[PDB]
Amino acid sequence: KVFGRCELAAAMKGLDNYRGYSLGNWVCAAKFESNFNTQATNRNTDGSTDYGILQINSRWWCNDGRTPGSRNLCNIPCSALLSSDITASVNCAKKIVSDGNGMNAWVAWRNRCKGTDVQAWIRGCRL
Ligand SMILES: CC(=O)N[C@@H]1[C@@H](O)[C@H](O[C@@H]2O[C@H](CO)[C@@H](O[C@@H]3O[C@H](CO)[C@@H](O)[C@H](O)[C@H]3NC(C)=O)[C@H](O)[C@H]2NC(C)=O)[C@@H](CO)O[C@H]1O
Repeated sequence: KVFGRCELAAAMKGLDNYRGYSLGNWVCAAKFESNFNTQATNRNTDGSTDYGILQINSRWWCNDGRTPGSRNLCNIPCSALLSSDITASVNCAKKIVSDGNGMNAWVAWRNRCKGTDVQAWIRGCRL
């Protein structure tokens, strides 16, 4: 499913201020990571693949059966992250952001959202 900006903001309300990260941060990250598409996938040079709305990596967070010697920290099949229901992605993201590096785990966030006015991403949305 391809979400709308305000539609996604409402769907990710459980991430608002999670670990000190305001909602605009998550919406900004989703936009630049997947362009709001739950079905987005991208293969990486190391052989791992990124899945879904938040482009969660198979080397650490989920199992896709083709990333040898990887971890499955969120204990889920990577395909579960492609669902129109973003719950699985939201739940796994919470573990990721708690792992020590915060939102820096998302390269697009680090490069395009960090230090910008992320509040603009939820402008006009009735939350
Ligand atoms: C959204 C997404 O999938 N992002 C991926 C990143 O998670 C990944 O970064 C690597 O992540 C692991 C797990 O969080 C990092 O290891 C952790 O490092 C912290 C140090 O602050 C430590 O406290 C944790 O114990 C340790 N986790 C465990 C379970 O061992 C690791 O530092 C990250 N590596 C890099 C190079 O930053 C990157 C790299 O695979 O990919 C993103 O797609």
